[PDB]
Amino acid sequence: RFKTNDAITSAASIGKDGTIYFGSDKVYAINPDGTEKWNFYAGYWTVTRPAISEDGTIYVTSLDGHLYAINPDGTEKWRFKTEKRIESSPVIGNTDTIYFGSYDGHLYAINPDGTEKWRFKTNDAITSAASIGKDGTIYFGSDKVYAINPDGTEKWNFYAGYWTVTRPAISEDGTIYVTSLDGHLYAINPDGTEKWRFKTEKRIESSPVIGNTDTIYFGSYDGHLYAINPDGTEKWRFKTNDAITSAASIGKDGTIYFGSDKVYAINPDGTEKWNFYAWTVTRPAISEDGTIYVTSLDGHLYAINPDGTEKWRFKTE
Repeated sequence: RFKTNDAITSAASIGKDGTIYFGSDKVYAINPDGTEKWNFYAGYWTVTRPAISEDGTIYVTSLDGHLYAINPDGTEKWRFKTEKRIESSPVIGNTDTIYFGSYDGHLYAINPDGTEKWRFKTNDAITSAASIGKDGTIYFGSDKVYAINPDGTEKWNFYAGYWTVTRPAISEDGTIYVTSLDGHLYAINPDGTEKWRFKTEKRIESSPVIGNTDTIYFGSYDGHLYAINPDGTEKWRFKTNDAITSAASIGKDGTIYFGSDKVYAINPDGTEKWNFYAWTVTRPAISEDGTIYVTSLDGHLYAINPDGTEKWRFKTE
């Protein structure tokens, strides 16, 4: 190991009423006008993006080892305990099951009532979030890419370089995309065989995202947002001055939003639509009315108009 930090601010996620939730020293719920709606203590620190259920429940994983289920009013619905820190963002899939990886080596599947559905054991900490395909298979990566059956048994695994810290994306045709620390974007067939691999010369910490006629986008440490055709060839790159460490988000018209040194908005064709100066910035969250929200690692939440101008800025301390 090494001297670590851990005190950073999470990406935002948006409720159905437009409430914006993120985690830091606490779990904040922020109104669309930038005023704090409420405040929730979820252990000593939260670095993970909240997941919002169709009934309004907000799920937060904490460095204190718990998955918290929080009601819309800010009260605790339940907490689910592990004995280790969670750096893996929770994902809801299949029929309201909540999935997250643990520093104890397990992928957890949690029922909506707060009870454990199953665990799947690996030999090292999982820090990355999971993804669920149309048949219910659960994919995540650590020392390998795992495909887990809905009953919690391993379906297959796949070696995509020495380690993976990102979230898989799953196309309509069932291809699983995994960005690896070895610099590759892997396309994996549903049976676990490699479809293709696309190479960069640097590490990737940006989870891939799919949009605009099945194009795959991901950020690189070489400073570029890459746009990859479904056949594994590069469509275009857009260059920024910093490493990109978080996933992009795709607006309704197909605009690609991401943060590195600035918040950037990019047309499907690779041309810059705008940028906005806002410490590194996390994955943008886009509301139904087109407002863009990003957090900065040092505890700011920014609301940005579709034209790229700031609307407001909420500060933690």
